[PDB]
Amino acid sequence: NHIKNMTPEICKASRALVNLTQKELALMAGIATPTIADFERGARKPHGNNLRSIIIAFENKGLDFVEEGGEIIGIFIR
Amino acid sequence: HIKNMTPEICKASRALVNLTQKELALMAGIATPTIADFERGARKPHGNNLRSIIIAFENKGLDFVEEGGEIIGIFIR
Repeated sequence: NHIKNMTPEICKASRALVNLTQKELALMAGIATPTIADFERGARKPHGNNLRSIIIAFENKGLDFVEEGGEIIGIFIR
Repeated sequence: HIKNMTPEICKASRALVNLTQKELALMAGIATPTIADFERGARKPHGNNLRSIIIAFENKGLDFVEEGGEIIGIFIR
């Protein structure tokens, strides 16, 4: 897709909008829980399939991200 | 035009701008227990409290999109 990055702030905000724990996001996205924890503290940046899976998990929970130049600039709640 | 903010939008908005509850409360001119109780879903902010919370977020660079009096979106500046 067209999103190239997701900041810790956007990850954390997106979980709060749809009442997701880290463990449930990890399970939906098929990623280890501590890796999710690393993305949220900025210890690693999500890229590739990890980034695509986290985006899809949030969209499946009814979020829609607004992208500009590869960066998320907005979140709509559907 | 915003008539309600959900606890989820308040928590999400603090995450977007790295504010603690105490910090949001200081910006909104409200006591921290009021913010904490709002985020627990125990009370719904109304009136001047709701307005002060929205303004504190806008001052931190969020823009809200409103429909039917509800927030349906948040933009980061």
